[PDB]
Amino acid sequence: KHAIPANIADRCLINPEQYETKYKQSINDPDTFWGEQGKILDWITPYQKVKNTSFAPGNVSIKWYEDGTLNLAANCLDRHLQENGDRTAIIWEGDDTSQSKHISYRELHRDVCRFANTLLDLGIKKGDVVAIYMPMVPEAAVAMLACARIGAVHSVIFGGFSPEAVAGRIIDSSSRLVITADEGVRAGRSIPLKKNVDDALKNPNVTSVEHVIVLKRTGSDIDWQEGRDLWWRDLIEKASPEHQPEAMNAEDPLFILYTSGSTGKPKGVLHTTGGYLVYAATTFKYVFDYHPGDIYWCTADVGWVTGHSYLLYGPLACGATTLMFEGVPNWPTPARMCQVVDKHQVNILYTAPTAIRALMAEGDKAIEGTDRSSLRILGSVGEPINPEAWEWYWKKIGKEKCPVVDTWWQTETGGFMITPLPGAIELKAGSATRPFFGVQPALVDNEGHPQEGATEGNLVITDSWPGQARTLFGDHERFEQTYFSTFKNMYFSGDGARRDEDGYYWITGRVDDVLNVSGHRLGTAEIESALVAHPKIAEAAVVGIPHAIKGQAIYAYVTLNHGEEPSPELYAEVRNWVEKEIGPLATPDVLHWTDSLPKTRSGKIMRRILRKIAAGDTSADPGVVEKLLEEKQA
Ligand SMILES: CCCOP(=O)(O)OC[C@H]1O[C@@H](n2cnc3c(N)ncnc32)[C@H](O)[C@@H]1O
Repeated sequence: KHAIPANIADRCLINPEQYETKYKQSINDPDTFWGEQGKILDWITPYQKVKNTSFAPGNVSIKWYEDGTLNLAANCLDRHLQENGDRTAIIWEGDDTSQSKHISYRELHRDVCRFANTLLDLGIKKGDVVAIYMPMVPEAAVAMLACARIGAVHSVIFGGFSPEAVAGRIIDSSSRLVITADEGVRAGRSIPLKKNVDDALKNPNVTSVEHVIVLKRTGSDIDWQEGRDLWWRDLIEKASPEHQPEAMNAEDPLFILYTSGSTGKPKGVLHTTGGYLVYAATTFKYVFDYHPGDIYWCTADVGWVTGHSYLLYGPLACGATTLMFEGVPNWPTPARMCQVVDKHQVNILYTAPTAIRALMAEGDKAIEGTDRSSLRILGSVGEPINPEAWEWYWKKIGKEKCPVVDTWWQTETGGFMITPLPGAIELKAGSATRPFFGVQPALVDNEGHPQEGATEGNLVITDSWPGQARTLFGDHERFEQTYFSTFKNMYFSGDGARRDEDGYYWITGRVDDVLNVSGHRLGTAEIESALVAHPKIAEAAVVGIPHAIKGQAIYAYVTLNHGEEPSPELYAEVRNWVEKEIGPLATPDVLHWTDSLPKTRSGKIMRRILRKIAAGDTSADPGVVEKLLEEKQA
């Protein structure tokens, strides 16, 4: 156990007693609790209703603050202007540290109004989907907030997706517009963003895209399509800086994020406005102990939900200064992350176990010539953190003075679900600890029976909370199928967890067929598809194996079409194929050439033995197992 340090005790917004009192009210009386807590936002017309939700088959319906109206952008910008207009809303640090920016709330608001008008002039309307395929530059934020201001529904696509992966997202969502940049700048190198867009839009099934707006980030030679392609600067300069935000309903859709699942291709996890923003704002405030003047840095990409809730929306609703970093924590040197901390006097740092492990492998090279004294709070997200990593992070980065908040949540959950509160809860290395206000977790066996006491099982949430995803885009029936059918009347997270004698949770990872690779959520089925699309590949089974930096690696058992021979040319080729289908993020670390896939007489693939064998673990046609072991050895 780590005791709460005096300095945090002295300033904390929530102490142990307040966590107990608030947690208990949040469950016993959600309506008074979230009715009061909803006031963290400005409302145009006030809500009367608060909680109005159901996990019942086939009547899954999630509504929060439903008769209320509000604007996300007014809450994240306009309302801070009068008294804090001059406050820095975003600190931008470039890949190249010679390049930085302090954007004030007033500056940010002005550009958001301009871009809101640019979108409106382009014919974009409330409800339209807007694809954003951007690097980590302040214009992505501007684009996201402008979509929100006018009630367009934005769909941010992570910069590292391949042209094929971008096309799929645009096709599913029917995006009317793509907003991108000429190139991205990362670790001295360029991502060819706009080129990738070009390639995407050549897909014949892409039919909805009217225009591409392009930010001139590097000024590289790019192909231009006259009429379709527009420059960011050209358009924004033309636009009025004046814009009045109209009222959106609490349940007006806000964004879609394509998210990997146990079966099929990624689906558009849908979030609405009111409950989402309230949940984002509240979790940020309390979990990071946010006080005016705290300089906050979340290291997550804007193309993931952590970048949505905890780089942008939570921070800006609360009036915080939030830092956006264009680069990677270990470039030019492993000390970079701490140089950024030092340079911008970061007080709250929130990052990924994959990063921590990466800096850890380098030792004191990660902290060398740095100070780190400005830091008060650390945070970790996206994957289980091993105690040793947690210890190194606490000791080396936080100098043994900083609570570490290990925040468990998901894209589908909008905000933090199980998390320490730095002034309320005593820490255990590797534990996400206790549930947040409004959150009712439970552990059930594979049959659905609640497990009591210290125990493990399938992690479910037994009632709704405000930040919960409301649906899957254009497919509410699959939303129910996916999350509310395995354990009736419950939200199934897809994770396993254990609870200890203290009521602390230890999240042990996906129990479905979803991987965590360098903190990216990937379905095994989608990699298998990408593999099988290759004209030389008959059959593939993909499993995860432990990995000291990535957490899990992708290990692919591959069966070639009859008459095909493996080679070293083919190994790299197949890898490059998956990188083309999805992105570098999905490239398999290992390709296991085999004709010995273990199938039931019924045709089922024995995926448990594959998993065990792939992990260096040595104890219809039974003799395939033995052939698989030899092949592994070789
Ligand atoms: C939260 C931002 C990432 O959102 P995604 O929707 O991409 O991933 C959610 C999944 O990431 C893992 N995960 C996330 N945080 C933790 C965590 N703190 N501990 C263990 N596993 C975690 C859990 O397996 C979960 O089902």
